[PDB]
Amino acid sequence: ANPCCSNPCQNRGECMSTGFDQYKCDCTRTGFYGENCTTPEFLTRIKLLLKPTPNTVWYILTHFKGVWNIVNNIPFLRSLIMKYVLTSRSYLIDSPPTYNVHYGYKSWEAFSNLSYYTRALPPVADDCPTPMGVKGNKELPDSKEVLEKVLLRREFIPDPQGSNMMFAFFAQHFTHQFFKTDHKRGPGFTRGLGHGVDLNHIYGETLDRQHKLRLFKDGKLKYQVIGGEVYPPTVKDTQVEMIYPPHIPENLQFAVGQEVFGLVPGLMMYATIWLREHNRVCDILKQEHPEWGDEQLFQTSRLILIGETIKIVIEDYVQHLSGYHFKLKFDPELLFNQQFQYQNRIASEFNTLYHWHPLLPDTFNIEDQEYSFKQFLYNNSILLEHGLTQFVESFTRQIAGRVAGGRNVPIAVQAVAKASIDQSREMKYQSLNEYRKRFSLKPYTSFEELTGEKEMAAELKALYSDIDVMELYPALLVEKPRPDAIFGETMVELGAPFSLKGLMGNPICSPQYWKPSTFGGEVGFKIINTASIQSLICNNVKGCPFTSFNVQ
Amino acid sequence: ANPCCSNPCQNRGECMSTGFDQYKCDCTRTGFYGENCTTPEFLTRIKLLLKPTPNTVWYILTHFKGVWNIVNNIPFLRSLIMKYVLTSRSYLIDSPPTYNVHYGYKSWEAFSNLSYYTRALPPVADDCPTPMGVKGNKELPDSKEVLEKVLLRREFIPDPQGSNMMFAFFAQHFTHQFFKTDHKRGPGFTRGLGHGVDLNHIYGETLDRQHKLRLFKDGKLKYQVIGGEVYPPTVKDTQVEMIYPPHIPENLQFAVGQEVFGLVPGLMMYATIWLREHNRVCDILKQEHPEWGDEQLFQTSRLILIGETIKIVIEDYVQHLSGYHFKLKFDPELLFNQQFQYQNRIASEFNTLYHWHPLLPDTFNIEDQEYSFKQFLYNNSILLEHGLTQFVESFTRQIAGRVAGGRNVPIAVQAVAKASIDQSREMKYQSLNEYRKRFSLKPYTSFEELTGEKEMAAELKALYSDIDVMELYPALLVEKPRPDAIFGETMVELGAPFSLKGLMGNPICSPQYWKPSTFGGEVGFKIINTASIQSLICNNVKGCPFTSFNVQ
Ligand SMILES: *[C@@H]1O[C@H](CO)[C@@H](O[C@@H]2O[C@H](CO)[C@@H](O)[C@H](O)[C@H]2NC(C)=O)[C@H](O)[C@H]1NC(C)=O
Ligand SMILES: *[C@@H]1O[C@H](CO)[C@@H](O[C@@H]2O[C@H](CO)[C@@H](O)[C@H](O)[C@H]2NC(C)=O)[C@H](O)[C@H]1NC(C)=O
Ligand SMILES: CCCCCCCCO[C@@H]1O[C@H](CO)[C@@H](O)[C@H](O)[C@H]1O
Ligand SMILES: CCCCCCCCO[C@@H]1O[C@H](CO)[C@@H](O)[C@H](O)[C@H]1O
Ligand SMILES: CCCCCCCCO[C@@H]1O[C@H](CO)[C@@H](O)[C@H](O)[C@H]1O
Ligand SMILES: *[C@@H]1O[C@H](CO)[C@@H](O)[C@H](O)[C@H]1NC(C)=O
Ligand SMILES: *[C@@H]1O[C@H](CO)[C@@H](O)[C@H](O)[C@H]1NC(C)=O
Ligand SMILES: *[C@@H]1O[C@H](CO)[C@@H](O)[C@H](O)[C@H]1NC(C)=O
Ligand SMILES: *[C@@H]1O[C@H](CO)[C@@H](O)[C@H](O)[C@H]1NC(C)=O
Repeated sequence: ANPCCSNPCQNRGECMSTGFDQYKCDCTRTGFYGENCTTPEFLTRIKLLLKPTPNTVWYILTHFKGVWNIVNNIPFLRSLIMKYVLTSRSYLIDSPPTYNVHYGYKSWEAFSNLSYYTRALPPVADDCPTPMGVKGNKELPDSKEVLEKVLLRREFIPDPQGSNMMFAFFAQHFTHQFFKTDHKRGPGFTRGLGHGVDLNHIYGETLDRQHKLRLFKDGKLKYQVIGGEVYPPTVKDTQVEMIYPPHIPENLQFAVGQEVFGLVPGLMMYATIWLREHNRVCDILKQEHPEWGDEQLFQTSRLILIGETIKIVIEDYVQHLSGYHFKLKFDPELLFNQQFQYQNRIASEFNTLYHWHPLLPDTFNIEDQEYSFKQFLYNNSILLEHGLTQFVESFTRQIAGRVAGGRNVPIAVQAVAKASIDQSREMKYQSLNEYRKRFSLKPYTSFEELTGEKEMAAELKALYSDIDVMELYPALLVEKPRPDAIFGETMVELGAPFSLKGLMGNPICSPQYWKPSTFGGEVGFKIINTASIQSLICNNVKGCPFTSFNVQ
Repeated sequence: ANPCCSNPCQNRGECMSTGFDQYKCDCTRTGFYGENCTTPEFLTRIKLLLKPTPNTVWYILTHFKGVWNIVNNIPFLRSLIMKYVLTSRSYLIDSPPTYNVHYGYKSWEAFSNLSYYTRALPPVADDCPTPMGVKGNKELPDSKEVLEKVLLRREFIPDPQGSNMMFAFFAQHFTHQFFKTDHKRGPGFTRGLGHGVDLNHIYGETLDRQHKLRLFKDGKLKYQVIGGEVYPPTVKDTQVEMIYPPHIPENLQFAVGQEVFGLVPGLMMYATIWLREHNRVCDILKQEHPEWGDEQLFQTSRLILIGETIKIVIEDYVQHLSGYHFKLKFDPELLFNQQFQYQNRIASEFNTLYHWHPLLPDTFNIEDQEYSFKQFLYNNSILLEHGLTQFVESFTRQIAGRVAGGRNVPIAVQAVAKASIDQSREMKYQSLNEYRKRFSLKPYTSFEELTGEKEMAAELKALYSDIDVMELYPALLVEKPRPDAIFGETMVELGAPFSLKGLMGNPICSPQYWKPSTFGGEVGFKIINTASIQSLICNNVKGCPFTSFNVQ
């Protein structure tokens, strides 16, 4: 019934009903006008014929290694490039946020209520004839069918970019501070009221949880010593709630910021690393400031670790999966003369695209042993023995799965992968081609153009019938990968704007915060600005083992 | 004890202890360097010699009624001027926010915890030898003494700027939506988690309260008809929490968004007027959108009313107290090519300076009658007896009291005045001159320069002893007023930045929100862009009585 169900407004113009069967497009500040915001203005037609495709820009970024070697060694040139990639990725994101799962129009409820994941595209209205608006059948194809035919793993397909388990667990650990779905309320709801990098997965979301985790001495986090090694404290000791099956012994019920980090030893490994890092920074800050009390030591350390995180995420993590020869750089100052909002709201689609299930291996290989999922889940005794030591060394060695390309979702987590599809439909996501348009990408004209092959393309065409009906999440895992890349075009071009917004939108990146006294002076500032995944491990893991997000 | 107790860093530089008896100033981006950030750079002294005193600018704005008459009638010129007053006032505010009552250093707790008022200047550390840091005696002068000698009203001093009771009650009504002090936690905390103009004083702070105030038909708020007039619903009907003395009859316990608006008929006057305006906009939207449902009518009306409020506050309210001949303008588009953060955190000092108790008259004059405080408080039967039209007419006529100039706080609210002083101290406010320096004002060299006279100055000198120990709140009420103005220099130069940040920081002012379709189309958009306190009253008060913020 809703006349806006067909999504008739193009180029990010907004649709509004004006009658029971009539609509209007608001073309304000789109660069276009006309009934559907499709006829371009003069300056717009100039930009459109000058803006290179994302695949072209990707090509330039991933080739000419010698040229980028010169550029990377020229500070003013490097900063200039990093500035551009920052600003253009940012303008793609609505900030302050607009829609959520219950509001396909701007409202104060949608803006103010921090319990919602925001939304990059409004939901399809409930009174639309089809799930995607007006196209397709009354029901989307059977999600079991999609899952089994084009997503499930026959045999392991390794990432050609060489991502390892250090990367995969880092991705899970890091993003689980802002992907905290409130399952009581629904998939479109979050428990992460910070909506970004606040390290609540280390420090707890609430003050009460934080204080239970605190030592209240020298700014430090509580911990225990097992075999001369430092590990998180137990549930019995701190009384903080953790999720654990009942058969788990008390001495292994480790207590950390995120309640669910006890379920994967890979998570607990990073939880331990960061706990050691915080207490390390406390020691440094106490050395510099003997006059400081516990509270200032703790807070400043936390601000420093927030900095380290953002540093490591941009210059190691995002650097690795980008495949760029250009050396990405964390430098807040690059935005000081730019128009930029120091705020973020985490989008539901950013949650959805991050369901990187095919990253997981068939078995978790730690030195001699090869563990199954059942052996690996809720099992921290694995962590203890092999250690922080062998865990880093082993996870650095083991290859991870390719995400795009199709048919690489491990069978164990098929329930989780089906859930991703079903919840996307529950939240009334628009089609793949809609999101591609929302992010300045050309819509696919066939399933073959999407997959880059024929077998899976034919399978999808039988299921969905029309390419404009194809859903975002399955397309992300079945999309044609870039040449020897882990990802297709859609994943990168959606993920990068969301990610950099989250990273740079942090208050510590704002001019009033980005100065040495915020971090206890030059020494604390230095810890931020020289952070790396390697130094993170080196300072806190015994023996300083080598590490990387890629297989050696 | 603390080496930063004497506030050694000048020009917004940040002090940090580097030992038990050593400090360091972070002079980053201040334009100054050196130990205390006092020796300027080249561009600094240029600007310093080019930037005129606030009194110079105030003089130019409040003179040449004939020249401004031309400027105002030239759209591009007015826009250009308004842009300048907007950008410059805004840059004075820290955004994202920094300190609060418990944190004299940047911390994630201070940033993320919305229950705090923020603070333009950090508190004086608890271990400092004197209340203001280093200067003065161990004890501030007796607040009762300060109160009775330079604050209490002898005889009513009328505002020479002509502010009426429509102004005073609007000021109390409008600001109580973001000055919602949570006295259970302390004076440094707030219940207004939206930290701005969200109209929670009409719609309720929480969702369940909003729903109790809602009719769930045509987007409208619940109401009742008494005589033949529309009034807010009862507590009995809506079951919402209001604050009433136990002797107030059930048919007079009106239910509104703000729980305390039932205690002052002037507040209930505005609550009624805005309730009518919401339901009126619902009728307009429903006419334009017969296809819309209750929820979208409510949300869109709330967005429009948020717009009307900001429009009126800038072009009528702030316009009136500025005294400017230049016609201020509400136009979000002015900031679209400017660096500006669409966010805001209510500052404690903004709350403090906004306690304009001397605005209150000796009696409340409504047509025939003249009511004392005891008769006026809690007495909505007065509002029913006289009606909205008589209220508006009477309050438009009645002059309000002068705020600066000293000795004009009525004896009834002397308890409130003392709490202002007392709570500023509890919250460890820095001295008046520290706040003047914070806001680019020259520090007062003597009590005589502060007051502009001799008697009060002498009393103040015997009480505080040193001018650099003078407190902010009494200084504001005692400060020498501008010629025929309601305020002195400090009130205006502190108040304008906080105010315009709150007004323009609102998300509806952002380019993503500021378009017709946000407000249900061109018709809804016109309601915002043509709003005035006059039109508000004319549309919603029987007979369309004349109104203004100044005595006719
Ligand atoms: C944000 O919105 C959600 C969804 O409307 C609110 O959660 C509802 O709260 C009411 C209480 O008034 C309950 O009756 C509902 O069952 C809740 N629904 C869900 C899905 O949880 C939530 O209260 C809102 N948050 C704020 C701060 O207003
Ligand atoms: C914001 O800060 C206040 C002040 O610390 C927090 O309130 C305290 O909460 C603890 C429990 O965690 C109580 O024991 C204290 O009595 C509270 N103090 C006051 C003054 O209320 C509050 O929890 C914080 N809010 C959030 C959302 O973190
Ligand atoms: C040419 C090498 C430096 C260019 C760095 C560009 C970084 C990514 O830039 C992206 O390009 C996309 C395609 O044009 C656009 O869709 C995005 O808006 C933009 O963020
Ligand atoms: C000259 C008429 C146009 C100028 C309008 C300026 C409106 C108020 O301008 C203010 O002036 C103050 C005094 O310098 C400064 O402290 C503030 O930064 C600035 O906003
Ligand atoms: C109605 C006035 C009540 C408050 C005044 C009580 C405190 C007395 O205070 C005195 O008041 C004198 C008369 O104004 C002044 O001349 C003195 O400067 C002042 O100290
Ligand atoms: C606008 O879009 C609608 C739906 O996509 C279509 O029916 C209509 O013809 C379009 N109008 C123009 C002028 O392109
Ligand atoms: C947990 O790991 C240990 C190895 O340390 C293994 O022996 C044990 O069987 C595992 N637990 C489960 C339930 O599989
Ligand atoms: C810096 O400030 C402190 C305290 O205000 C003062 O004692 C000191 O002399 C100042 N030093 C300089 C170089 O101005
Ligand atoms: C309230 O005002 C009415 C006038 O309408 C008056 O009759 C009544 O006495 C007042 N009540 C109090 C408690 O002053």
